[PDB]
Amino acid sequence: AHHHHHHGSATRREKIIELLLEGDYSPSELARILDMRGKGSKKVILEDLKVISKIAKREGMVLLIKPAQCRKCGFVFKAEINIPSRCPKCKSEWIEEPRFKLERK
Repeated sequence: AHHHHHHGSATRREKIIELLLEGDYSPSELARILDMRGKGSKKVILEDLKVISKIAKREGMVLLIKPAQCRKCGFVFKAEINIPSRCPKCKSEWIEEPRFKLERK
């Protein structure tokens, strides 16, 4: 009545490029749709984006990243990959996370 399925490192990356073509999801949201286990979803998915960005430009596809911002002062920061723990200009730890999308041309 019940069937067991095996999860690998090569298919799990193929699944990231499968949901992100129909909609837009944040690094923590790309952890909710799967198994979380313990801690380590933000830095693991962001290093997975560095491996996808090199293959995605070779397949003739463009990835659009939305600019990260400070929600307390209104100050707008340039679109980034790896995340800062503190702001270089102000002092606020209230930064909004960038959005990753795949577009076919």
